Amino acid sequence: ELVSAEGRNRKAVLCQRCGSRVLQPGTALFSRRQLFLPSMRKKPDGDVLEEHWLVNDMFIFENVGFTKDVGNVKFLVCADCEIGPIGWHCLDDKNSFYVALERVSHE
Ligand SMILES: [Zn+2]
Repeated sequence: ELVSAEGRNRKAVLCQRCGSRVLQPGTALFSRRQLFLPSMRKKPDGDVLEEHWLVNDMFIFENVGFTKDVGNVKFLVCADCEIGPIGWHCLDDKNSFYVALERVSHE
């Protein structure tokens, strides 16, 4: 109901806390890569997730925030309410941004 025949997101991706629109439908690819994401918290413990929306560029995002670059890694957070991490990003791989399905909502 969420992944298309082409493997894209059939529905819009949004923040589960405030409803902020993170991604428009059909702009990301489903990915089963294992990534550890600290438990959801305010911007300033976790889970190894294996279901993500793979985004090619941060410009593709509708609304999204990034944490202070630490260890070549930046966590994605809701741009509006700032709760996260809803995603993950390794700076070495400029064109790979991941948004964990469990950490977001869909409409
Ligand atoms: Zn939010």
